[PDB]
Amino acid sequence: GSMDFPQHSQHVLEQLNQQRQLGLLCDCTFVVDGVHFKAHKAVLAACSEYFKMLFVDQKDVVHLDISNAAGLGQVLEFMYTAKLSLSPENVDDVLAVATFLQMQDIITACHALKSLA
Amino acid sequence: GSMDFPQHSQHVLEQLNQQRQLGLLCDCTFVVDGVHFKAHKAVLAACSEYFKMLFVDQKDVVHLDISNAAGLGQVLEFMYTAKLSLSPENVDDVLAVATFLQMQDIITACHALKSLA
Ligand SMILES: [Zn+2]
Ligand SMILES: [Zn+2]
Ligand SMILES: [Zn+2]
Ligand SMILES: [Zn+2]
Ligand SMILES: [Zn+2]
Ligand SMILES: [Zn+2]
Repeated sequence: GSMDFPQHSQHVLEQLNQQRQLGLLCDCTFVVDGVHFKAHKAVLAACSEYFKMLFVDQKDVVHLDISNAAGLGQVLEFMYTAKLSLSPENVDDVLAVATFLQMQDIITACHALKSLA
Repeated sequence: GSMDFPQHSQHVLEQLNQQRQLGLLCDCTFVVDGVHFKAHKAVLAACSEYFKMLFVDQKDVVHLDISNAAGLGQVLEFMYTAKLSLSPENVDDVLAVATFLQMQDIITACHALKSLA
């Protein structure tokens, strides 16, 4: 029937991050404050409806350059690590951009932390 | 600082499998008994050192067509879902091929079913 799905997905993700840090099989460039960072098209799409829509047919969606977004640097790291780097100064910014990106794990993570503070 | 959100792994692989279902951002074809199944190079590479190696330099990997390997029809589904159909009758074919593919998760599964004895 099945094996352990949370354990398996973890190993797969940890492997996709290792591929990234080595430029291995990366097929796009994710821009952050002007800076290029290699990434897997499939993974950005897996994380965000916005990126999904962008590779399928970009002409059809909102032309918003989020390259300079406050919190965006934290969002790319999360995608591949499932680790979020929040601080009292950056919670709102990360939340705002993840809400735009439609990334629910981060939305509820930030909401969770905000509720405690 | 850093907070772990491990459910996000399950989100990435679930969506990667959704992408495979709808024919999206797949860049390679996994062959079983001559049959073409669409997949992501990055997912296959993440799960198997054999596949990782095959997309890097196909010309200097052993010249063995494993399309007809007994148990290979078990592998692709597992990579995306962790779903696995082991049985007394098929454990060894799966193990044998899981070994060639360097897949520890599937090897461990096979050994566990074989322990019922
Ligand atoms: Zn696994
Ligand atoms: Zn640039
Ligand atoms: Zn269109
Ligand atoms: Zn600071
Ligand atoms: Zn997520
Ligand atoms: Zn063929």
